[PDB]
Amino acid sequence: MSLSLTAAFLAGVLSFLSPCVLPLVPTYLFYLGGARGRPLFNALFFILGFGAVFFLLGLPFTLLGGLLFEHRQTLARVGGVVLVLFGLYMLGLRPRWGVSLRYEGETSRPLGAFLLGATLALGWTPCIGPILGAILTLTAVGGGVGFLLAYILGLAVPFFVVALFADRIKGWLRRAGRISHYVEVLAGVVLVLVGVLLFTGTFTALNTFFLRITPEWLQRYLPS
Repeated sequence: MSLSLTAAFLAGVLSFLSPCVLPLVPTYLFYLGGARGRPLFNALFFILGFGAVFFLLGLPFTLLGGLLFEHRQTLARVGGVVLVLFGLYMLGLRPRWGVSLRYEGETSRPLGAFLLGATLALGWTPCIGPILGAILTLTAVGGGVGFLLAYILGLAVPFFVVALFADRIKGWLRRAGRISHYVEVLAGVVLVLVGVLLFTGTFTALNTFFLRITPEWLQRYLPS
């Protein structure tokens, strides 16, 4: 009689409107790498990959709850370093000011796709850290196998809808013009701004600013 999918559904929508996630960002880079052009296979692959990691890493989370009694805030610092490094590369600047010519590459297109995948796996979002950490305390006293599946399925729904709608939008992307290039760098700038404001902001008004992005029309739609 209880539907855990409801929570996962609302959570999925929150992640979509969350400036710390924004699936449209990685997708814009994935499509920028060319890849193959198969959203169904790309989604299924990401779903399986993410699910496998969430399960394999979810297992030790039972014993990892005992480590929470100590302190591992130093793990949040690593995320900031990665964000800074990514921001520097996003600026289009190279660390080695001595690039030669007549280099090799060939299949450099799938490299951006594979790298972006590993990026989302290694690049942990500190904004979702406390939120995920709160789930460990719940899985330590019980668990939530169906909950994990509901979370993945919840994100699968919008992904499938977007994948199908992207078919008609694909013809528009090439018809638009140079406008698609404006939003390309725009999202990147905001991403770096939020990332740097979170690292240097820490526990401040920045944590409360996340409530300014959350639509009040969704909060007023709660029966409880």
